[PDB]
Amino acid sequence: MLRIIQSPGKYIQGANALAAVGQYAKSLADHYLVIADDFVMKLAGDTLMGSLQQHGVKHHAALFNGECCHKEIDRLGRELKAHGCRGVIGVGGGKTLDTAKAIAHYQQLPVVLIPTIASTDAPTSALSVIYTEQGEFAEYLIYPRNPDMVVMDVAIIAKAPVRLLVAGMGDALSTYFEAQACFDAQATSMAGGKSTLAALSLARLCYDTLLAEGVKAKLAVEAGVVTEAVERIIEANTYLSGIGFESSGLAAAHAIHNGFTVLEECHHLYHGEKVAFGTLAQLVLQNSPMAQIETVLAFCHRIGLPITLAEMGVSGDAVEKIMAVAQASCAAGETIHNMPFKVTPAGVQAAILTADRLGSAWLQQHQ
Amino acid sequence: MLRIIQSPGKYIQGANALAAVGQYAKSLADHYLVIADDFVMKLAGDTLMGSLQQHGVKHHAALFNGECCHKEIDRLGRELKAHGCRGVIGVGGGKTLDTAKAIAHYQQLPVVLIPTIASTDAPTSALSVIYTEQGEFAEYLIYPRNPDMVVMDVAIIAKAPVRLLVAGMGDALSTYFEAQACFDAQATSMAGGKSTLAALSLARLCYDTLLAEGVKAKLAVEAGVVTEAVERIIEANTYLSGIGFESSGLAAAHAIHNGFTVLEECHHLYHGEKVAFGTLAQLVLQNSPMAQIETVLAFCHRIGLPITLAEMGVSGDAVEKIMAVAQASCAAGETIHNMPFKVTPAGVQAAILTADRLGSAWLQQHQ
Amino acid sequence: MLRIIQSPGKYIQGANALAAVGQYAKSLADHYLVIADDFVMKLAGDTLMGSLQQHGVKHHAALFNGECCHKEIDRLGRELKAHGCRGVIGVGGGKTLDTAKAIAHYQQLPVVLIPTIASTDAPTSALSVIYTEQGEFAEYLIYPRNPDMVVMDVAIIAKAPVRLLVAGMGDALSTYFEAQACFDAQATSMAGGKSTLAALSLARLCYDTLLAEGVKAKLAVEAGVVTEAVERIIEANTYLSGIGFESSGLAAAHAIHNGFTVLEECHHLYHGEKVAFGTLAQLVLQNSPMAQIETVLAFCHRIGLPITLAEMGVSGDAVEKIMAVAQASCAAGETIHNMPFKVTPAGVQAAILTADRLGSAWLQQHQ
Amino acid sequence: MLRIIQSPGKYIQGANALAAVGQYAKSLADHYLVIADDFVMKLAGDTLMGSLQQHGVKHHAALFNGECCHKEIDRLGRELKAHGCRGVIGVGGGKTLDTAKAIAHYQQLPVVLIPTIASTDAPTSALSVIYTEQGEFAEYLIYPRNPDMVVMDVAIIAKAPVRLLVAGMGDALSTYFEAQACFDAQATSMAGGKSTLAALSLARLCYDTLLAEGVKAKLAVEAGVVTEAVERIIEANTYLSGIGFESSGLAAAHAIHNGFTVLEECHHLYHGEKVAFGTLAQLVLQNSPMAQIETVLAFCHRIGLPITLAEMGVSGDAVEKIMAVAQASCAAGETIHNMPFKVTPAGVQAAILTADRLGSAWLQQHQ
Ligand code: NA
Ligand code: NA
Ligand code: NA
Ligand code: NA
Ligand SMILES: [Zn+2]
Ligand SMILES: [Zn+2]
Ligand SMILES: [Zn+2]
Ligand SMILES: [Zn+2]
Ligand SMILES: [Zn+2]
Ligand SMILES: [Zn+2]
Ligand SMILES: [Zn+2]
Ligand SMILES: [Zn+2]
Repeated sequence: MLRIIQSPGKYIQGANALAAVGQYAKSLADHYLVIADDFVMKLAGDTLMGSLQQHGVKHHAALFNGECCHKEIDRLGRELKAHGCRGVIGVGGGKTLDTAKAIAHYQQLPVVLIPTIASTDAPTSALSVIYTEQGEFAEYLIYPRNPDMVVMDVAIIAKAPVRLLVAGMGDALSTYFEAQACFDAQATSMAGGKSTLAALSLARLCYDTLLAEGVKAKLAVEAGVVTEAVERIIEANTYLSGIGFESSGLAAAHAIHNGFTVLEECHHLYHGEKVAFGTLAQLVLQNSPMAQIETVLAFCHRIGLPITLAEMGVSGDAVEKIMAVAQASCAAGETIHNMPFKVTPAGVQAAILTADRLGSAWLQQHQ
Repeated sequence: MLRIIQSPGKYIQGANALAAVGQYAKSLADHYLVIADDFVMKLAGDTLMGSLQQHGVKHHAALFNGECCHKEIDRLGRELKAHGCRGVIGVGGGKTLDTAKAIAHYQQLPVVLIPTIASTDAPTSALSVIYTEQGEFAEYLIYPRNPDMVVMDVAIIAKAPVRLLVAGMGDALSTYFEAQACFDAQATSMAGGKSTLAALSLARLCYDTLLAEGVKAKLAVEAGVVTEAVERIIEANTYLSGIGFESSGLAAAHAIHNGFTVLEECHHLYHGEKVAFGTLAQLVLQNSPMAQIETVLAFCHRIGLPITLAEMGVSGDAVEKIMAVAQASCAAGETIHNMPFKVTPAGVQAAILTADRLGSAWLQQHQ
Repeated sequence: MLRIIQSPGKYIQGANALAAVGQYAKSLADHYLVIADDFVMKLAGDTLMGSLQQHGVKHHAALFNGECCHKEIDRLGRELKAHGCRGVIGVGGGKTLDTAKAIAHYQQLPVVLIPTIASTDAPTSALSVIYTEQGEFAEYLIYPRNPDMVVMDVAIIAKAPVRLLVAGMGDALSTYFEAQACFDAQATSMAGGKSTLAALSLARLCYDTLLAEGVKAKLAVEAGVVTEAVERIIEANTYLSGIGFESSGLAAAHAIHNGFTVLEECHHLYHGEKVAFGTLAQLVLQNSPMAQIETVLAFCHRIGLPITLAEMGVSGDAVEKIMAVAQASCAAGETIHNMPFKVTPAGVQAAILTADRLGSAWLQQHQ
Repeated sequence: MLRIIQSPGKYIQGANALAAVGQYAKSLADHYLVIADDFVMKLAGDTLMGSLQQHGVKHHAALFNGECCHKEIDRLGRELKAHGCRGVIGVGGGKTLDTAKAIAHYQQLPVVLIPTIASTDAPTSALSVIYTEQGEFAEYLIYPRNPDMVVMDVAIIAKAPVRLLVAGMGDALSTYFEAQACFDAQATSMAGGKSTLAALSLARLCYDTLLAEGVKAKLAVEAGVVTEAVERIIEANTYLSGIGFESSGLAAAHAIHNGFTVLEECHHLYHGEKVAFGTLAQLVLQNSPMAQIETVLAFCHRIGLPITLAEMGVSGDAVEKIMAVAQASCAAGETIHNMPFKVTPAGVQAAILTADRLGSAWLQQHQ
């Protein structure tokens, strides 16, 4: 009944954006804790601190210990309080960013996120995904506000391994299908209402950008460079997908992703790789026409995303393992109930096992 | 001049429908003879009797001796009379179902049919096909009413061998072409009049569902599971095709099927396999454009239906054998005279021999 | 411990041999019952009776009623006794030939067999295979002597459908592998002893002739003509294979063939088609090297013999059905115990299921 | 200067061996601690305890907590002492087996290992591989004696996912090349001397069995069954490879495997998958001829082992990451110095980067 859209205050993207972070950060605060692991500090630290200094922004670097846990969060909280910082900057990968969101939340301060990879649509969202230590989906943890600012330095991203860009396209790939399923069901998004037209359209624009630009961008990043295609994909993997999923909705593909986290065989594939397959399984679950399945199979195969259980490490008589995936995907509270029809574990198992068969037949025709 | 459509009273389909048969059967009678062979009783007996018991429906199981013959029919009639049953349930394959229709006819009682395979469109019809003992088409035997109720448990069907689903798609495949040929000829259907718009449209919907869903359903059933595609094909093979053929019309493809029953080389292929080829031959007989022939050849090849005489077991100098097929297909009273043009044995022989050549050339291009 | 080889007295082959049958038949008797069904009498009757008349051989035609049953046998016995015939001629297919062997056995008279097809290696042997009426292997029935004379008219055979020649090559294909397995096991043949060197060498010569001549012969028979390649294959399918199997030995392939007779899905494929697949399964059972499996797969695929369960009509979850095949193939008294190692139902099931997989992978590479 | 070969006392293999474990275990002790995790107890527990009971062998089950750590080892030690057990049985995967070896070592008792998968050649060896918690190779830990007995139930193994059999073939694949390199260098094995002729020949027999039987076995295990090919591969992955590597020698491939453990991108691939690629890199390092590289590439591609960095999860500008792999592979004490020539990090980096290119070119020709 209410339609709600939420968003980070400002999203900034472009080549060498890191060198301009000080103008934008200054507008929120004149003193920041900078959370980054050591690899990221060596990569990005001199440019960032340089930018901050140049705009009269004070900064204390803090070494992040790799994991997003209450201990590290409480620790970084105390450190912040002791130097008197009035803002948090997170720089690097997902665990660094999720940690910076939490620090800023508990200290009630503004946060600037600087992803150094574009492999998931997490950065813009008022969200963190908690797993167990064994790698098994635990909970969506939801903040009451979005990050203030998200800064995407495309030059940095295009030097990161192409596999991480592909995984982000895999995560982005589900956005349209989950958003349109929710929209059809009149389901409530994580923003707390029905989807706006805006959030659905951004989600569709995500899918359409991936199809137009995904191969061109992959080729550029394999060469280590930024073209306009790369700029478009980075927007698609980050802003379009991030607003689409948070303000428009999650459904079967992410629930199926969560369900796959109960199998050890997958546990090291990247989130977006698994979500791509979960999207395929969603297509079978909702009975998408063959032309649309073909389009998705050709896209995933062309950029290197998995289209069979074997490419996810799963072989043999996986009947029981996929029934376990299916039960977990259908747990109370999971997003798969946002589909515009009733879903059961047996239906999910069917969709998975069948998607595997579709992708295996597609591989045999090679194209 | 009159348009007539007839139908079973109720058609019910879905996963685990067998477990709900008691509510629906109760509405017609509170006491049933259950006709099933031993394999089917072992497969389905506990679920069915369980359902019946749970709704206060009384039941006597009777072991079916495999064949639909007057002896078995008269026998099962006497047995029914002796326990006082007020309804018949047929469960299993075609011969079991055809037997239950006859028992219910002679005893004038309501009948519930529970097909455990979806390999022909017989179940809904007021009809049985009589062969000789040598396997040669004898007659259409026509009842004055349709079965009261037809129950399709999709979970059971999806565990049956994929070859039986394919054969049902083969039988369903002819439905549109025969119905539209009859419609064009203003021919009289087995329902006794000209076709309604309804029966023709269901027949077209049959063809269109096969093209959209046939491969997807085949893949799911190869995995042993039910998806929405499987639900659609089962409806297509059963209800759409059954109403289409009975109330819209048969024409060349089924007459050609009947004609093939004079050759020993074919006699063990499934009905729908032969009907698929008979459909191809119908396309040549009525001079369908090449694009439509291509579509059908690609469909049959993609799901595993025969497109040449050699795939039907026929080789060598089959000139004389196909002339025998052609004479038999053109016998007085056969459905091939429902074509909107004059058909002769020589024309039928021509269409068969030519269809074989089309399918052999298609195989050489592989696609 | 004893080595024994047995043989028909004389085997005669060549184009238009039917027209010379009188010289050879005269040497055994001057008066024959001629057993042939009506189709065969119309095809071959005038040439045969012509030949017999021309050499002063008396003859009474008797119409064979299609089946090899004690009734028909006892009947034809009485008829023979009443005209005073001193010899039997069988002309046509396997059931006609098996009937003539029995008539000659019970009446203790000489028999001339004239096969009009070369689709099995039965004709030369002191044997008949009894099935049930449901098509299920019953028993080997063994006579105490071989037919006196076997006459192969190659012109007649080359006008018969190519599929029957292929099926005979399929039956012949097993001969070497079964003979060499028996030889290795020191197993006793149906001739009652260990194999001679002669019977084993004929069996090997069978395999080697099929590989050299099989495609060339198939091409000629597709054109309806006799070349030297066709003459060689007919000898291979008839004399080489017949002596090889009777005097050298049967083993897994024929036991597996027998086991497949418990499935309805196969029951109409020709004997040699099934035996070809049973040969493949034997290769897996005895762990033949991949190069030898490849050779056989390429031969069967090149001439049109089945290399998968699906080409034998078997699909879906055939785990239980193949366990039934395997149990039946291992029954007490079956030939599979002639293998040079211990065989169990589980091993046979394994070999079958694995052979199917080999042949399916071969089909995917097309070659 | 001394040649030394060591071995488990007895290696036993075959279908349903688990049901015969009691006769063999009884010969070493009449009372065992049985170490198995819960999944394995549910799978194998009733058969094993059944066998033990039937031969008068006493047994206390102990639940293994998944990890091979001193804590779990010391714990299981105390438990053993308290019930008075005179032997240890390990049943399941590598961590369970490595734990049972340690328990038996510290308690100085006999040990029976029952692997339920054939994915590495660890079981027969007097060895455990210690990693860090971050998954990074730590040390070879060496016991002074081999396990007393190793029991391979082939029926159990053939029901395990095919991917685990493939990974064991990947581990086995390196055995010949590392053994022959050591032999050539006159390097000292983990058994403490120069290689015997016996250990080298078993290693070669390993390679030759993989090439003859690997595809056939893979096909059988995909069907869930045991053929002779599967029996041969299980021997190859377990006994042949285990003696080959321990008593003949490790060299570049396993050192390169260890070096890859410093990258997160690989950390979840199975040991044998990584070792297969490390074998390829060894081929380039020692300049194997192209025909031998082709043979290995075709084998790995045909069974599903990785032949490029991308199939190991590594993409982009991996120059620095592969230099890190190369440094770690060349650490003091690593097995790569067993090569018959001087190896440097730069040479290893070269071999890796070049192997990737070979495998990528091979993929482009598809074959
Ligand atoms: Na998404
Ligand atoms: Na129809
Ligand atoms: Na034979
Ligand atoms: Na090894
Ligand atoms: Zn500060
Ligand atoms: Zn995601
Ligand atoms: Zn009753
Ligand atoms: Zn039909
Ligand atoms: Zn006579
Ligand atoms: Zn035979
Ligand atoms: Zn104890
Ligand atoms: Zn290893």
